Amino acid sequence: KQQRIGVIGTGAIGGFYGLMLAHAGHDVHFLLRSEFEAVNRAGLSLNSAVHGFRRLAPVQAYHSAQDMPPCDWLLVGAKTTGNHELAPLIRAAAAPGAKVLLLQNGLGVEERLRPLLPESLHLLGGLCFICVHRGEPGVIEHQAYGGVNLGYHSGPADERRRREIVEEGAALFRESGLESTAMPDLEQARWQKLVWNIPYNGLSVLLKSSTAPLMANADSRSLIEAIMEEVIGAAGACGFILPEGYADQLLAATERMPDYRPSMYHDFAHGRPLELAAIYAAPLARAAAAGYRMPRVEALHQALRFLEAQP
Amino acid sequence: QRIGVIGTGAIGGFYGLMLAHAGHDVHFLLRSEFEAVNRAGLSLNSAVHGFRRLAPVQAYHSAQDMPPCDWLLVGAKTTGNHELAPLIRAAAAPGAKVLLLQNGLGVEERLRPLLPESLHLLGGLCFICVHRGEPGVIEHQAYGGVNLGYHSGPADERRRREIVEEGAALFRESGLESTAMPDLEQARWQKLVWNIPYNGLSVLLKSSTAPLMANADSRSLIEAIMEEVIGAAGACGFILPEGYADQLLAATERMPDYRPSMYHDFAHGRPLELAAIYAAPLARAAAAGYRMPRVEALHQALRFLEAQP
Repeated sequence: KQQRIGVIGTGAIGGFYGLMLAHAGHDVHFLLRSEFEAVNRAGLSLNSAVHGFRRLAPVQAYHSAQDMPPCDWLLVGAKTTGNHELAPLIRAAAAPGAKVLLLQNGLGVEERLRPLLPESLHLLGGLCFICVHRGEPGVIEHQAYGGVNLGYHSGPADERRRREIVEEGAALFRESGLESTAMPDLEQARWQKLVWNIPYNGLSVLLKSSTAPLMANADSRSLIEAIMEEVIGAAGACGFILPEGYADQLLAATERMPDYRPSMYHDFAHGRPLELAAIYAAPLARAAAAGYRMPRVEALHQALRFLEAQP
Repeated sequence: QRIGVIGTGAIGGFYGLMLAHAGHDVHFLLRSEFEAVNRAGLSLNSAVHGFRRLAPVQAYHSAQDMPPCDWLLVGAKTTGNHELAPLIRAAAAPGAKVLLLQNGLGVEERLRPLLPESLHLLGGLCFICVHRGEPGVIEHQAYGGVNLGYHSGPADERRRREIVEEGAALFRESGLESTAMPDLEQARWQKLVWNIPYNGLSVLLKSSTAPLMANADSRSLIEAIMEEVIGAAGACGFILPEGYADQLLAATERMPDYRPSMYHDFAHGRPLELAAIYAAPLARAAAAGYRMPRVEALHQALRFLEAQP
């Protein structure tokens, strides 16, 4: 054990990164909200096209955060919908001055969790470009990618120490065989990830499709691109100019990608609440504050809200 | 005068029967359910006008068999208008009036090169909830009014107002609300404010009018789409009535749960009327330098859904 790592919320994201870190020799402890008794006896298994089959058995699984030991890094892989009840779990599992890394999508996530996080804890964001989902209980299906873009949000660190901490988190993933990048601007990096999540998550639910049919059809492809330009323009209006041709890079990488159902697709099929607040409502309100309209995203958001309310 | 119904669908059947029930001489052309009508007749189940039956009914299997008609009502889906052109020509009398009881934009101009220039081409915008039930049975749930406008033909401006008013009198004397519109293109834009949101969202959200109006998010979406259509119409010079969006929303609130034309078409595998209802007003708005992002996105999603198995 070089670093003790706690995983708050052990879904596909939390289980994957926690297992990859554990396979690198770190002491990883998994907090299970919904899957404890299954995962505890079965273990954690990884079906990965990138890294091959991996397994962690037995798992250091816990059903209550108080049972967990003080960890140096807390990785939150849970959905942003349960972030309001996250603070007592993090505080219960955190070693003094622990680093909290939200492996979560959307916008404004860290800012909404900080009020109830002790000032002595560092708060970081991690934007995961990864194709992963839950198969059988305790089994993790990894189809592609896995890179993590880390950014610092808040905490007791000065500017030099902030860069060192982000670099430290990136080294954890890199030594685990995962690509990872220290980002200089977490909020800019969150806008960059929205360019993929906003069209693909919502259209996969709305059109009940996956990435390959969405990219194959010419009309859905133009719709994705127009939505991407809305997010790019909303980011620009709020002060963040994204890389040139960023939409083309996302479109090109998604074509090469295997057929993938986004996490929101799985959420809707399993009846789980969709991450509309972080992925849609928050960027819509930020753009509205800057006087920038996102008509397709706003309509896509209204449709998803309708679909979630329908029987 | 003599009235022919080219394609006795839900629209043509309803308006043909109402005209015939008022004493007019109506001649129905049946293309795919001639067998059932030519015995039992045509029956109407109307929550407004009640139960009416036409028996016997002047039914024809071929447009060649029909007598020359002075009025030709066309109520079929716009996708088959090209195939319908020989039918209209065969049943048309000299100087006949062709009334396209069809939705969308640019419908008459796309049919005009296939019709003789001696014929008058009119548009009829039907604010009506109607669908085919049993063979020979027309189910009418609400409304039924027709707004008539002149498109093309040999008539001068004075003769154009007389012909539109003559057609409006046909329907009004049959017990239907009907208005003569001075601008057919403006009249088509105002009907698009309903068809564009309700027809597409009913397919996209797999919903009908009542659940779309009961949910606040779908209602906000419909209103935003309506404002895009109102803005695109104004960008092309046509000022729509004040509070027109709230007007349509109010009439949709009162009417019973309705599955639009496009919903039934998508469910039964029929090709959707995307060209006339979405592609044409989008291209017309683009030429006027006005964007309709929600309508464009809606059109793209519908085309995707149509291409899916």
